[PDB]
Amino acid sequence: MSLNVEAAHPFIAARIHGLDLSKPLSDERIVEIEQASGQYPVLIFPRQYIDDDQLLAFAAGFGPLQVDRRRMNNLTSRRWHSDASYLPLPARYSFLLSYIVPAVGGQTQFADMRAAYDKLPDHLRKVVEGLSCHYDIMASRAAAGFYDASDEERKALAPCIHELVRTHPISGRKSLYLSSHATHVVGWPEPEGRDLLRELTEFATQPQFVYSHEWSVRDLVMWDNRALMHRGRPHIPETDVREMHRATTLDDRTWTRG
Amino acid sequence: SLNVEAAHPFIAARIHGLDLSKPLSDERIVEIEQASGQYPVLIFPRQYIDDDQLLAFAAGFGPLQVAVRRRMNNLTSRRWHSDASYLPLPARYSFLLSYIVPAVGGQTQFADMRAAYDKLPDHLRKVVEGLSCHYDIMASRAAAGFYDASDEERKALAPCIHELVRTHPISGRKSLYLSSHATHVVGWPEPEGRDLLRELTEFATQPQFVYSHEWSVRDLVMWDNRALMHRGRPHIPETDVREMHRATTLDDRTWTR
Ligand SMILES: [Fe+2]
Ligand SMILES: [Fe+2]
Repeated sequence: MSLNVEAAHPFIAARIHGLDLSKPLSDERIVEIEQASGQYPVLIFPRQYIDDDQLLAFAAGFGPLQVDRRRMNNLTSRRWHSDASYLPLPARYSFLLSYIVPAVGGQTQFADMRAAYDKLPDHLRKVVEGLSCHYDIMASRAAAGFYDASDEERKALAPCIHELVRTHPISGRKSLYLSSHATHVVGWPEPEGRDLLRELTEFATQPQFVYSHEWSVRDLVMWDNRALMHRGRPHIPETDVREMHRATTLDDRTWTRG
Repeated sequence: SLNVEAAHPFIAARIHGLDLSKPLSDERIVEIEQASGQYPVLIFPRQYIDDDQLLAFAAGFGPLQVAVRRRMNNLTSRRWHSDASYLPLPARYSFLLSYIVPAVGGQTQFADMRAAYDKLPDHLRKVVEGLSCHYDIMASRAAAGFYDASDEERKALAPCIHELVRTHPISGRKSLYLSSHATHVVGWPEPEGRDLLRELTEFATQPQFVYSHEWSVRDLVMWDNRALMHRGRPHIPETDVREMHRATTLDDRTWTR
């Protein structure tokens, strides 16, 4: 590892200095970043004054790009979730580049699902092994108070199923596939499934599993949805402007770099 | 005078040396009521009293709630709530007398809604003052995955409204009326109301506001629903025996001793 890696948290997040992401990275550098993400699933590249084309070009090195509603997305993102876990093909890495940072609040917080899995009480460890869960965007929106959706969107975003205990392809780490999108456990009565997910979510978002990112202008933050949940925090006052540019890659295990 | 021993600096205290098998004097009931103004959780150790004596003790503090599902109650009790907040006339004090205590887990946890109100960030303090919330047992049961209810029960337990900021009649303390039964804010769009209650509930149940009661056999725990949320914790294994006898008084402010 020749990358200049500086831990921002002992195991969730790290800064990577000395990169100019306005230029395409070499293949060896992209691999190094992937390896660094296996240790720290949140990577912060400070002071990246890049435009959207360059942001998208950087993101596209790690997977295929994902191809009112501002109010809805703002409020639902305040709940712990993993990006696009409600899709059969969820997100791989997500990317957020800050343009304008509010003075108070507005953190993005990250919860380590590997650490949460590792620290589970023995009886919960035994219970989660081999389970699968239902993931349902319309149910999670309804829980946040949003009930309006076209029949086309409901069909296009029909609920799916994912295994609860994941194994990361880079690091081999086991982790919990928690998300606000997960409703209950496949093959279990709904109440017992909801209660298990309630208990796991409270456990996995205790402070020892959480890194709270205090944003700086032009931070590029890249996070691995395969190992995390994340959420946005309100900024105070809400009238302050907060401008973030986003890109998302999909976890297509058949995709290959060039 | 009352022998009060704090179990937590401001949430809970033990009261020693009382024999609750016999009726208490009026002066003694006033002493307990006033002490509950300081400590909303009161613990009476080693109360070997039968159900009649437990009910008579509870009846000194308000009128008893009459009844009108073990799986459902077991799972919903693990969520933070305030007893009978889904009724237009909610609970005053609840009472729990332990008979059989499991070795691992099974704590009852209590979150001080007065302390939570006191510590609110200024911007949240300003927002909550005049608010009201909808309280809806069928919605909270559905949120836990329970959808079966007769049309008769749905009518008998129809949603109601309570103020978000309470003022306690004994202590004058302000507190947040949080509960799993509360769905959203009256007169607000649902998403903004749900999000406020989410933020408040997370803030109000952080560890600095919580007392976790480790049960002892024949503990009689009396707690003031007007100032708290509470929840049960699973015991491990769930097959271990756990026996608790319960009584509930209603916050009927037309009632007098
Ligand atoms: Fe997100
Ligand atoms: Fe209760």
